[PDB]
Amino acid sequence: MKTVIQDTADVYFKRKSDGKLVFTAEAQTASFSQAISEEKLRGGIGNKPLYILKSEKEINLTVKNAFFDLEWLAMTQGETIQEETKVKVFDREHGLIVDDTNKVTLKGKPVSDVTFYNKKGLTYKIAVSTDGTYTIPTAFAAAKDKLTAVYQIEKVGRRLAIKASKFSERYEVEYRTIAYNPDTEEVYSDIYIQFPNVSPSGEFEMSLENGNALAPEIKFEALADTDTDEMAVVIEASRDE
Amino acid sequence: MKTVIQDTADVYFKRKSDGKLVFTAEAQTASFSQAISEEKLRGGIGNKPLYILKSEKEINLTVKNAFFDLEWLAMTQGETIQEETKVKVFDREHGLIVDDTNKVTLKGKPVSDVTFYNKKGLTYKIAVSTDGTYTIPTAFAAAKDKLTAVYQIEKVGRRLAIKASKFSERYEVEYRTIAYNPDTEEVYSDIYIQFPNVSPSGEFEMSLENGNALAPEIKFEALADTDTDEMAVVIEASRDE
Amino acid sequence: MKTVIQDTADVYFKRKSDGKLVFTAEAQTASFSQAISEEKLRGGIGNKPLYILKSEKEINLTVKNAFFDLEWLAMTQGETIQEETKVKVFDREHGLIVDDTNKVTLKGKPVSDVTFYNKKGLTYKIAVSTDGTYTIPTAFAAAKDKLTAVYQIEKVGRRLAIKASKFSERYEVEYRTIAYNPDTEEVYSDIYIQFPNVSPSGEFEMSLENGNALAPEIKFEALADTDTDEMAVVIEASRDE
Amino acid sequence: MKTVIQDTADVYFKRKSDGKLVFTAEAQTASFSQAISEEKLRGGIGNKPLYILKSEKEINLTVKNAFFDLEWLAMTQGETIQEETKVKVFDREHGLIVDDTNKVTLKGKPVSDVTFYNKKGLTYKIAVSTDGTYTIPTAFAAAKDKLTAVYQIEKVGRRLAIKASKFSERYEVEYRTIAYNPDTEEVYSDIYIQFPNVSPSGEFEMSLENGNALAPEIKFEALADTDTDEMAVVIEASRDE
Amino acid sequence: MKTVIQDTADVYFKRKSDGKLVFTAEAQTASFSQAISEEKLRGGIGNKPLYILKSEKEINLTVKNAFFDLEWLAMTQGETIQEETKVKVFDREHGLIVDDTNKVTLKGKPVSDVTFYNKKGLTYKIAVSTDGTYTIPTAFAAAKDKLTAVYQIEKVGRRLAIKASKFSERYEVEYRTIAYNPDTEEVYSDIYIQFPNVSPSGEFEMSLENGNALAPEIKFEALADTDTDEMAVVIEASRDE
Amino acid sequence: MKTVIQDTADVYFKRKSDGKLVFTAEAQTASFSKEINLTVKNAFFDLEWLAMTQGETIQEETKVKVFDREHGLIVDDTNKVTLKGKPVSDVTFYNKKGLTYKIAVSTDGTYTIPTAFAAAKDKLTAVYQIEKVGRRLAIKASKFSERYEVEYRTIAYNPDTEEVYSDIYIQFPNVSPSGEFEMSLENGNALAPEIKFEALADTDTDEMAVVIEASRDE
Amino acid sequence: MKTVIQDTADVYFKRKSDGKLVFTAEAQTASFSQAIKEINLTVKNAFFDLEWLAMTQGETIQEETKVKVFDREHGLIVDDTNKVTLKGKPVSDVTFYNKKGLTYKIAVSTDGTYTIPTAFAAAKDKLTAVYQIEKVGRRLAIKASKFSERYEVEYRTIAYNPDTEEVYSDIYIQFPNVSPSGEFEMSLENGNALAPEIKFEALADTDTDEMAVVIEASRDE
Amino acid sequence: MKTVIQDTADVYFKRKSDGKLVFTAEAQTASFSQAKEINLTVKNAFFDLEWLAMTQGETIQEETKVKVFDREHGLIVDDTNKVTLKGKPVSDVTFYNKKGLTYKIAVSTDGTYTIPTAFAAAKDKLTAVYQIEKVGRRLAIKASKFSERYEVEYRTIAYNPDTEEVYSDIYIQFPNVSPSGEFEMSLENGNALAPEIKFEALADTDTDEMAVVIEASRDE
Repeated sequence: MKTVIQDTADVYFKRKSDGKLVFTAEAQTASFSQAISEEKLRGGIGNKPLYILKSEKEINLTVKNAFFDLEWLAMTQGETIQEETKVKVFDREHGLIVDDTNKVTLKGKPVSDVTFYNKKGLTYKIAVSTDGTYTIPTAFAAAKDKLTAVYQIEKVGRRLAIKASKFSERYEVEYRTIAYNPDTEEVYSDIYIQFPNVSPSGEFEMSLENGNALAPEIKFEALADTDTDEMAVVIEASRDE
Repeated sequence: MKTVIQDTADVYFKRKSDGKLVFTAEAQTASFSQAISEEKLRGGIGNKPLYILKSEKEINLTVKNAFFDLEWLAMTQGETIQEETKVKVFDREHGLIVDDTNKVTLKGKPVSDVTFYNKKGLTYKIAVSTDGTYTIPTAFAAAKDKLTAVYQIEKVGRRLAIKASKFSERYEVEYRTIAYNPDTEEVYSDIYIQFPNVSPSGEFEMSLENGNALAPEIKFEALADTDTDEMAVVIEASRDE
Repeated sequence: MKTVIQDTADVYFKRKSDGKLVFTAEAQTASFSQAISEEKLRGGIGNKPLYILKSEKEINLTVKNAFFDLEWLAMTQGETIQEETKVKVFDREHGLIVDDTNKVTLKGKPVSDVTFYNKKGLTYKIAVSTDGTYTIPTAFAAAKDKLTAVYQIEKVGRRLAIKASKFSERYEVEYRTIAYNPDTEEVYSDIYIQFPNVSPSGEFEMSLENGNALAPEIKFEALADTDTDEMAVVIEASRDE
Repeated sequence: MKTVIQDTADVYFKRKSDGKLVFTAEAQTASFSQAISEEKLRGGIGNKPLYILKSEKEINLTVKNAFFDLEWLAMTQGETIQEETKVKVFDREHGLIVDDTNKVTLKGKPVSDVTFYNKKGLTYKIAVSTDGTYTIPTAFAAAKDKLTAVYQIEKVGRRLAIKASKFSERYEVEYRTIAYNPDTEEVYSDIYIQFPNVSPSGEFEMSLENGNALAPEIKFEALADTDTDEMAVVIEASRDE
Repeated sequence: MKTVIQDTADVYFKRKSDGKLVFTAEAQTASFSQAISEEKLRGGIGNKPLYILKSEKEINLTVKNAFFDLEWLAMTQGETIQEETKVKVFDREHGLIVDDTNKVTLKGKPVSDVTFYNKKGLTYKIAVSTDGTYTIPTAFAAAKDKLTAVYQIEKVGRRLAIKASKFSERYEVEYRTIAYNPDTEEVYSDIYIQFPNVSPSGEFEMSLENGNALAPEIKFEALADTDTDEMAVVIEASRDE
Repeated sequence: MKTVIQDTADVYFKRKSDGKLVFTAEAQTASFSKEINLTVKNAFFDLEWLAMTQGETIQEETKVKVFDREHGLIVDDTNKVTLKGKPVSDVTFYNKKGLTYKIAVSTDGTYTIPTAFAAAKDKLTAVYQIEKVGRRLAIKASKFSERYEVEYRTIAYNPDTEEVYSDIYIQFPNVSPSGEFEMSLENGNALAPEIKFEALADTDTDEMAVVIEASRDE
Repeated sequence: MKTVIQDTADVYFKRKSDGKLVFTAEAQTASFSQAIKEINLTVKNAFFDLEWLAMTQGETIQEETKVKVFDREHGLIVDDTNKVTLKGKPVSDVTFYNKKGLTYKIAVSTDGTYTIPTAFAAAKDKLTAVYQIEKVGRRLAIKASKFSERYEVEYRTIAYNPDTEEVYSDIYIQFPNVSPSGEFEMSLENGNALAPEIKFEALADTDTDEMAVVIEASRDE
Repeated sequence: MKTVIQDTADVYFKRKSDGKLVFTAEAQTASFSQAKEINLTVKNAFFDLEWLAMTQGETIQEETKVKVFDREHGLIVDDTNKVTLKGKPVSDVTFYNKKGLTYKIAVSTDGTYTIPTAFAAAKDKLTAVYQIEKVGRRLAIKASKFSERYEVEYRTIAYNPDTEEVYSDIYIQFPNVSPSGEFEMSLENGNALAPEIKFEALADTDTDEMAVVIEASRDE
């Protein structure tokens, strides 16, 4: 029976050496494409007419999200998110006290507190690299513009390194959506698409624009299962049985 | 004369194998394209183009309906839908309350490993329990907390398998549309386009978006007739004859 | 003097063999584009003379109309339009009611066999009966139910066959537009673009989607004249002379 | 000092053959782009990089105006416009009423073979008559009907020829723009960009859109000056002169 | 925990040779991309791949700011901004009136020839007259006419030079953006994306269009680090630690 | 009946003295050209291919001499540094200036580089020879008496339904290896060794090569 | 066994007479060929070094001497008195070129100023000048005969196992009694590395009569 | 110390009879081969007539009257079967129609000609070929003969692989060299010419040397 489809699909992943499913209920695009490549043999007086064919099939998958999760990053660059790692990053402060005192103070932790970037222009150009308790400026004052101290701070958190590692680990994917019977405006079927033995592709793009949701997008590529030569299965389950 | 077309086309497919005929009165897109390989002959001073070399005349067809029907996308992939088969699908349970004994109770019939998610984003990997009662570790969560569960269940439905196989089935296609008279606003002509000896080339594309119609797409490739070297005919019938 | 051009040119096509004139005063788009082959004479310190090698010139034309005419289809596939040709086209009938003796009445004039569909979806194929009344099996349909019928009828009209033979003939093409005086917005001059030796090209996309006009598009591509070594001429004729 | 740029540039062109100056104060787009590529040397067991070779460079320029003049077209071809040329163009007369004697009167001066169209789309092809009155067959149109005529006339104007063996001339370009202070909202600096030894690339597009404007494009590719090896210089002056 | 990102990032730089921490906190776009390519060896009867060889990664960075600085274009090049340089630029003076004795008064200080433009279009090349006035001929403009003058003049300001030179210096880029909790709205963690060895390459683009937001665009390519064999590190630092 | 030929040919080699069935499943080229010549170009590397062009057997479990380096050593302190290898012949320690110092180290190396030239900061790089086990082939100028028999196999496809239809066997009795050989190692590209043979007429049936088209459906 | 070769071969040299190993690093091309019996060797390195050219040619690389080279001065403006100065130290006749392409040849002047005839160029005109210059540096010479040295050569390569992707074999090729030939090609193309070429001819030894040996080893040994 | 070379030479040639420096080239290839014979081959990317007259002999003659072909394409015949030309011919006029035929006529007092009625009708198009006079340089390729010798200079720059600066300048000097007779001038479609010059290097008549290789330094 003909049905209509008017919504996206819940996406489920699974790793084919363990479990560790990564479910997703907030999704915006679940795309599944198929293409066939053809090589041809030609010859003749009238034209090159086509004689015989050679063929091969490919299946591609694409998932676009609405939230940001670091586990989606770990799929395309297969490694482990190392928890409780101490890391080294930057920080800033923009003006604390008056500029003409021959003594200024800072707060919280210094590590080579350099590039003081004072005044409306020019940096420190000195890079005092001194971490006592209160750092003393020098030379002229050029008072009442800013301080603009740039730090270097050590904190703790997760990590994920990107290296040329040649990930060799497979996945199983499932898409689930609903279909509507266009006579009573009730649901009729659950449409599932199952991909066994898929592989994560290396194509990626992450852009943080001015104002918008990030919307992470990942891509895959489906290969044939070794035992049963299948690539994707479409299933139309009914809700009366 | 110069007519106006402001509507889609009704399509008809007839299988030349046994007898079948399938039509549409609700299509959303009917398209017909032609591609020809053209190169140039280049000559003397300035590399002037003089003659054009043409070959490889191909014709492609594109049909996009407004409903989802499993019999229609089984044409572009040569197989048979196995009705009334059992399969394994994914299932998710939300809103579970844990008592003071670190005990949780599930409802349903899991068949695979059970994965639990907490409110922070951590994973638990318990196996199946006989009586549907699980003991969450104390560090994972405490009393009066909420957890969600993911598992697998079994269902009965239809099943289509996408493989790497040769279809080799042929059809005859007909498009019909209407064309108005621009200076009288009455229907003037009926335009028919006929394709004999077409084949179902595989370039399937399926995209499920966030709150949008699906409009499934099927593509075909038209091949020359072996009796009158035709690939498509165009007919315009006037209602005044 | 500088002017402002805000309009679409009227187009004129003339076949170079006989002199058939096909024009359009209803165009939406008319453009032409140029391309060239560029390379460098370079290499580093030794090849310090860097020079731009320019060779090969390409000129392409595209015209998009707003009405539909079959002469544009006949131009790109060199073939005369057959007129008053008897052909066979599909025709369907909706909403037929089964009587007591399981006999339905068809008011059409079929040529091929008749196919009957019911409301749940099946198919009954029967041969033609002279009186126009067909018996119906008891299992397929019941009394006072609804059915539909599909057959083929005979109609007359124009025809045009798309064969696997490349087109012929060359066309002279002309674009005409007008330009405006900037300071006092009056008409200043007429601008003509002429192409004396131009061949058609096969790039067709006849998409008939619901709710949208057709807007046919035709593509030409230019070759050098054998006497004047020209491809296009641009003429600016003032309206006061 | 950080600035804010919000206008286009004034563009100055100079020809390095005679000393012409072509300037534009109504520009709509002025852009320049860069591109660099490098090669690396590798060897040994494991093709580890051992050296970084010289990096090459290329610069492209694009200019888009808001007016139209034949000089911008003469620049990209290198062919001089020819004043007072006698050309043959097309013309069309509408709404011609036949008399009871099957004769029409033409108010123009037809030169080529005249073409007549009627309200059904039929064509008649009749040579030029001396007295301006023609004879129309009774099968074409009856008395008191409407016909349209297409023919050719002679006109006078200016001529530009786009040949296949003329790519010429070398130029020198300058861009000027302004830059604002982001604190006091006053104009702070004047920015000049100088390109010596440029060559006009052949990339032309004239799109006569429905409505809209023309906005011609002109494209250049930059070379290196022989005396001082420079390709483009950027000068940031200030309002302190 | 899954979060939401809706803002751009800070793009701290730091050269390795000498510490010059270059700052920007008013960015408009910060993007990071990765691509993977691979090669294979073919074999016997079936042209199946035998073993893998030559798989590579490549990471690209793109930064788009909102302000404009000349120390942001000196990063792509390898030259230096030379202060206090005397340069030659064009200048234009509109609306000069020719007096009764065919002379025009000049208010500027040319250092080259003066070009005069009339109201239809023409040229006149005269040399610098030390008196300050110029004698326009009789056939150019008679009296009470408006002319335009174009010179070359002198100015002092900063002067960059875009050459074909060696780009060597490598940088350490770092991004920072904050993420929000979907359930209750406050920041949950900070996201850092530290590239550890980057090399100036790719391209540049300065598009001066008649709206606003020049938005200078810069790109980089990230190469593998020597000591740790890393390319990019993604860090999520929670605000509760 | 007409058929299409697509793929390579598996090559089988067999000596006429006693013969070992050295075979190939992955080859890139199998050509064939009164005289008949044969060329076989592989995709892997096995030492037996170059054991046929030269008449001399492989000698397993030999004892040979080879060079080895240890680049990346810096003097710890005082005067010199010690190795970690097991050298057989003398050692050649030298670095940074393109000049050498030759010595035969008993247990450790100790000598000064003109005081301020290299004392504890300028690292030295050394090279020597060691002892190793493995295989061996010697390319002499004798023992050129051997005969071989080769066979090519490929498949043919039906031009109307596209399944396999027949097998093509090209058999060459009494072939002999010829004297051209070239192994070139370059960066980033595979080896693909090439083996050349020349056919000759058999002394019994006067035949040089036989083409066999064996149908699948019989 | 079925192994795959993917890269080049490390090259080692030895001199028969005294013993001096000049090679410890990477290479670009290593090859040896058999033709009817003759064996030839080809080695292409990645860096140019004059010690390699001292092997293919029989001549000691001459050290610091006085040599005559060429120098070119680009851009000279003719003054009012047609007297052009030079920033160099010409030794022989100085040559001048104009924009059209004519040539002038004038003997050196100790004052440093050269007069320009009116037929060539006027004042404020651009000219180019070339002259001879002496210099200091190394030197090598190519003579006619007397190639009188012999060498020992060794190539080493790593061979991979296609099933598990770990290194399996360390192949070596040893060449005793090899002599440098008279073949030498040196192409200074545009925008590419030179990759200098050294060619060798192999001959049989006396004690073992082995023209060249090929050795295959393993990693479990 | 090991270097890297990435660029071409700055080849100079000088003669011995008079010794004119007519070679200051920006070449694309400058290669030297040895087999005891030594060969040189140099490819520039430009065109100079003085590059020739070196492989050949003789000299470039100046301001000599010549005779070359010229075509006028697209002549329209009037109603009275007359065709009018524009240029000035001196040998003959040959006419071609659009059907593949040929017609001939000699020079007349005026450009007006009388086309035969069987050739073409009125309002047709023809093309014409004839000969005109021009003045310019002229090089003659005679048979055999040789009277010239030369000296050759190749200059390139080396690089330090670790510092990326110029370390040494490599000079290759060729004493007495004689021009060869090998030449290939192919004018393909949409490609540069890149003329080729080959030589033959002999031993020095005094110092008994063929080629000299010199490595200068920037640490002088």
